[PDB]
Amino acid sequence: NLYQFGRMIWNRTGKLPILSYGSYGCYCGWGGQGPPKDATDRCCLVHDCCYTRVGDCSPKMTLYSYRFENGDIICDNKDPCKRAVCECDREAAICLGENVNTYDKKYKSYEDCTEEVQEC
Ligand SMILES: [Ca+2]
Repeated sequence: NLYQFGRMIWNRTGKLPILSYGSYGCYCGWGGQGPPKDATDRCCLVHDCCYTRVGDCSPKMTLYSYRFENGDIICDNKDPCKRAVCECDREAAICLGENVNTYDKKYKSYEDCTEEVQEC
């Protein structure tokens, strides 16, 4: 579910999940189109594409099992659905943490999201 994803993002980036990424770039908020404004934004793109492939399961509500192991986030689910959903949030969380350095709050105020549907 979104709460767990939120926890992850906070652990990796150290920022309040929704008020720093809730409306960032063209893909972090809800929906999404146009070119990624930046690395962080690109992270949110990939996550979106990740969610589409995970149709069967309910990406935003699916409760999965995840644990920390020496700092690392590990998805330990036997259910292919809950596991896949977990990996989608894990990946995103780590991608946002590796680009927190180029995070610019100006991307939640200024956005140029064209009509082109990106590559998944
Ligand atoms: Ca989105």
